[PDB]
Formats: sequence, C-alpha cells, structure tokens
Amino acid sequence: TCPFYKKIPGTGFTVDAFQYGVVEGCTAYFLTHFHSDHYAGLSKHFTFPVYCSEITGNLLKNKLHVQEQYIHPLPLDTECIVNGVKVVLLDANHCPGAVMILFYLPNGTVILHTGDFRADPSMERSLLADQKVHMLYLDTTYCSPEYTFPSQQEVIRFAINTAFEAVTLNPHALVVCGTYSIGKEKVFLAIADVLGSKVGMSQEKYKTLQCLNIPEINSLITTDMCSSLVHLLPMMQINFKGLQSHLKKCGGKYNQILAFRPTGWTHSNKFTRIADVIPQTKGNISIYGIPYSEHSSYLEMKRFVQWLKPQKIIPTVNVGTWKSRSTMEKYFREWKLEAGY
Ligand code: NI
Repeated sequence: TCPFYKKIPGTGFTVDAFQYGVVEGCTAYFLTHFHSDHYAGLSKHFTFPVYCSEITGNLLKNKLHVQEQYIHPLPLDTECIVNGVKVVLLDANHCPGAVMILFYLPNGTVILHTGDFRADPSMERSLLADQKVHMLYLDTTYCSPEYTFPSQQEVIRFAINTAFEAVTLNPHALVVCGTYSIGKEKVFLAIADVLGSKVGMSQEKYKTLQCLNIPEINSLITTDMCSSLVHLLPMMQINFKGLQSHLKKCGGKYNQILAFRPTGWTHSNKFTRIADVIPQTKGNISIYGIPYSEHSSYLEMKRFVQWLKPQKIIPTVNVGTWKSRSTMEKYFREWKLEAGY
C-alpha cells in the first residue's frame, strides 16, 4: 500500500505514487518528473487524472502513450486550483520538466514537496520566500557530509576544454557521451557547440529529446550518425569493448574515441578536484568519469533547509531502513539547533 510520505494530508492528492494500483481516496495523482522510479506503474492503461509540467506531459503522451484525456499539464510559477486546492509548480533544477510542488491547504498549512531537486540559492527568491512553509517533503539522496561535488558549470567547462583540445589535436577523433534517461543534456550540448557539430543519436533517444521544449533543438541534434562528431550511446556501452565495437560500426570515419561517463558521486570526490581529473586509457580510446550531479550536495541541501526553516521534515529517499532514517533525523536536529528554529 501507498506510503504516508507520498500522500498530502487533508487532500485526496498523491505524489509519484503509480505503482500501488488504485489508491483509496485519491482524486489527483501528481508526477514530479519523468524518471522510471517515479513514474513506475503508469502506462497507456492508466485512467485517472495526472497533474505535471508541460514537458512531463509531452513525455507521458509520446513515450508512455498515456491517453491525452488524463494529462493535466500546469504552467510554472503560476497559482492554479486543482480540485478546490491552490497549488504552484516551481523549477526543481533536476532534469527537464522536473518540478517541486507547493500545496496551500484549506486549514492554512503550507507544504513543499521537492520531488528530486538540486537545491540552489535562486530558490531563496522564488514564491517560497513569500510565506511560512510548515512541512517539507525532502529529496534526501545525498544527506551525509561526505557527499560533495563541483558545480555544474565547473564540470561543463572541464568537458568543453577537454573535448576541444582532443579534436584539435586529432580531427578524426569521435566524442561519445553516455546517457540512460533524461537529464544531464547540457554535457553533450555544450561539447557539440564548442566543436561546431550536431549530436547524433538513436531514433528512440531523438524522439525523447524532441519532447523537451529546448529552443532551436532541430539545429542541435540528428539521427544521421555519419554527419556528426558527438554521439550518444547507452551508459552500458561506455567501456573499451563497447567503444571499439562502435568505432568498427562507423566505417573508418574516425580512428580515436574520447568518451564521457556522467555519474553521480563515487568515492574519489573526497580528494580529487575537477582540474586534477585524468582518464582511463586503452589504446586509441580514453574514458573520463565526470561527477555532473542533478541532486543537492550535503551543503546545498543544508543551506536550503536552514533558510526555509520547516516545522517538520518528511524524507522521500533512503527511507527503507531504520538505520538511514535514524541517521537522517540526527542531521535534521543538528541543522535546527544551529539555526535556531
Ligand atoms: Ni530523478
């Protein structure tokens, strides 16, 4: 059955709760973003109202084949009414179309659900600053002080300079970027833009990108692999064997590969700065691991919560074991004692 952390008190709303069949009482199902864990259980067979951003609606329609009658897209940064209750969707700074939702309850309680998010100080001057928030449903993916990472912009700058140098040294090198879902598009779009190229990709991936409301998209991406010097492949193919295999497929049009694996955190964040990063190399193929995160670091999460000063926190990630919950509650109390709320 649907856990309490996916229910919004004193409404018939749920959030990211599609895997439990019909939820008793639920009149509106919200979807924060188009990642399989969150949408799990949604298909062309679903027949209840789904509320979401315009981008998330495009994906539901075109990728999952959810029937149009059941998709209720809402604009961002706009007060809307859903089944008699005031809501606002805000940018989550996660993947394309990902939202946080602000719910103004009839009794006067205010609840923020972050979805998945990468906390940023620009969120301190949104509609959130206008009133007190009593309860916070929080993306606790990286809620532990070891989880540090560079800014998105540091990582992109590094990727850009690396790619530009390699292709100027060898104009027959191919650049490859690994991917498994939506998110982290700036990695491959920034590399292509410094090389004067479109990004080549499969038909399924191109169809996905065509849903994302990216300006001038037709000028940036193609299904003609031949004509492009940046290619997208599934993350699972980003290894020496998969990359040599792909190089054979391209018809001797390239004689070297440089590949990027955008990952979350891995243990080497605790010493290395982005400027120290060096690739793994076997022959004419080099692979760079780059920590491009679309989740809050510990410090980013802490700052946001200490600003917001919620009366209660409800974790939405790593809640499956008592040890994790206990650990997280300890950090929430520290933050509250330091900041005086
Ligand atoms: Ni996500």
